[PDB]
Amino acid sequence: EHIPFSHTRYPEQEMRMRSQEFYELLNKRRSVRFISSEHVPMEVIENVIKAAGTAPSGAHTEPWTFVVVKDPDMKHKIREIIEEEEEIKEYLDTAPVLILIFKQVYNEISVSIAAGLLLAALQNAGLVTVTTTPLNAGPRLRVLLGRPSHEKLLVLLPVGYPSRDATVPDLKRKALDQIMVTVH
Amino acid sequence: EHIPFSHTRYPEQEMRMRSQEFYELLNKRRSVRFISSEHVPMEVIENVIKAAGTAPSGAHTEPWTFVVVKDPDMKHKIREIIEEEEEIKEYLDTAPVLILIFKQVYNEISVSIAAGLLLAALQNAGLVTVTTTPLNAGPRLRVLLGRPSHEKLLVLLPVGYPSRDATVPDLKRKALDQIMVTVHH
Ligand SMILES: Cc1cc2nc3c(=O)[nH]c(=O)nc-3n(C[C@H](O)[C@H](O)[C@H](O)COP(=O)(O)O)c2cc1C
Ligand SMILES: Cc1cc2nc3c(=O)[nH]c(=O)nc-3n(C[C@H](O)[C@H](O)[C@H](O)COP(=O)(O)O)c2cc1C
Repeated sequence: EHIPFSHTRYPEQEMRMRSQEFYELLNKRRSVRFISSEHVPMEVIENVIKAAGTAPSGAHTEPWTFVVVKDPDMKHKIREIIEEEEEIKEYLDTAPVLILIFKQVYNEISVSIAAGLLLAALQNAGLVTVTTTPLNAGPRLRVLLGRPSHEKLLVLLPVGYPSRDATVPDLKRKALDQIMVTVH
Repeated sequence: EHIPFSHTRYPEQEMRMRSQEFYELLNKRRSVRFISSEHVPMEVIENVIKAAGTAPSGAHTEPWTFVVVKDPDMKHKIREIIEEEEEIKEYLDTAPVLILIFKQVYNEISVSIAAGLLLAALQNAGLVTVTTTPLNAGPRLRVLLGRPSHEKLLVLLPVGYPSRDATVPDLKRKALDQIMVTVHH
């Protein structure tokens, strides 16, 4: 039931270096809302989901379902509902792949952490997306997509290469001194 | 306001390879509840937090605060409250560093995603932890730690090297076919 645990320990210098570079890698990440229609490899899609599946989960429930949508039609019907639920865009059609993460009713925290791992894994693999969380369209998408009662939509990520013409907003990230407080 | 966006595109082969290896790296991760007292570099601690700070955030609120506790005393007082809130362990003392992530009142999803990035970054840097989320001790820790009204505790992660004697439970992860469903037709 409890086995010894096998670690890979790096010399402090390399721990600094590995952590620096990883930071450098992720900081290049930006939500991209202009996504090419260009095929992306299914092996990479699978790999990032495998990555996301390595998340910790409250009580080890591993309560996540990763729904991969590729059918152009399905993607459009998804687009329609989302847009409909206001009620007071294009990437959902142009992206090659939709990944919707449903949680299986702490679960929400696990799943979202899993989404975090998913995001890192795309960045690390040369793909972009724009995280979104249309919880108001959740129900109708549960039904459209055939998901069972016990799944509720959490995150919807359109995945692909950026458009040759893509742009992002000129936004700056908080510096470290603005997000980290040390107790002495 | 809107600048062109600069991408690094890898040839498909390398995208496969990079994504495989990253998967291999993260899959080595396991919550470890036996943590050595051995100093860990502050530069690595800072780096993983910087990484966690790169998360996406609803409306770009970036609403996370990363409280680093190192004082042995402070860590103990934190331990006491947590244990007290049942009311029907040791790693919080033995770990060199506590990282508590508070959210600043979608925020909860952003922050948790950020925690995900934090977890990857520790794994990637040779450190372990055991994710936990003592929301019942949140209030008393807000006060103990001096955090302001608008912060609520979310995640508490004790960080360190595993114990020379550490063990984990023999748990298997769902295979891909168990967490991934493809829509065709
Ligand atoms: C939201 C959340 C809360 C958790 N709370 C605790 C906890 O209170 N105590 C604990 O030992 N582990 C806690 N964990 C860790 C899980 O028990 C651990 O991730 C699970 O056993 C899966 O094991 P693994 O992380 O090695 O894959 C929590 C994990 C998550 C995602
Ligand atoms: C929980 C969550 C929900 C989000 N929802 C949307 C959304 O509905 N539309 C959108 O364009 N971006 C959405 N985003 C992306 C954020 O707007 C984006 O991350 C933020 O502008 C920061 O920019 P960056 O990711 O490039 O750092 C969401 C992000 C998070 C974390």
